Amino acid sequence: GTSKLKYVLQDARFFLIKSNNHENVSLAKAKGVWSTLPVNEKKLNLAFRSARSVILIFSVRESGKFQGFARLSSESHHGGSPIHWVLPAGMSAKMLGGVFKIDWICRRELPFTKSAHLTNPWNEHKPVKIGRDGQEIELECGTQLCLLFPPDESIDLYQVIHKM
Repeated sequence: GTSKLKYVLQDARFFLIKSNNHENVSLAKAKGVWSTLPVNEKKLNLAFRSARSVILIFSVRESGKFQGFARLSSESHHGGSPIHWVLPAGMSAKMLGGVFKIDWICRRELPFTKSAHLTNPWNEHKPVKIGRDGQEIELECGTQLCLLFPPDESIDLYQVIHKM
């Protein structure tokens, strides 16, 4: 049912995440962590302190799909165990230094073909699949986008609902 999921998403903020490789999304799905560039890191930290939930919606560049979505459980943190990200060509470990803990809500794919009817009012009403890394998604558009994902039987919402 969607009651639990709609409760998680009430008054949520939503951010598109674009990763240049599948391998970092695989790592993030197993371990429940994410790191991003400093501009977006500052944005997500601000959003985490202000919003009831902050949802990251993941899409790998050129995949034609979203790979899932997750909810911040902490602000970024430096000085923890070093995540062994596969670093893109022009990026260093210090640039992905801040580590957010995330709880995945869905780790299944959603093709762009199934979200073609949704447009993001905060990105000039372009289809929600269009956007740069960190593009914030307006509340109703991001809620509907999250509801399009199929149910993930590997996920238990209880842990998220409990720490809210």
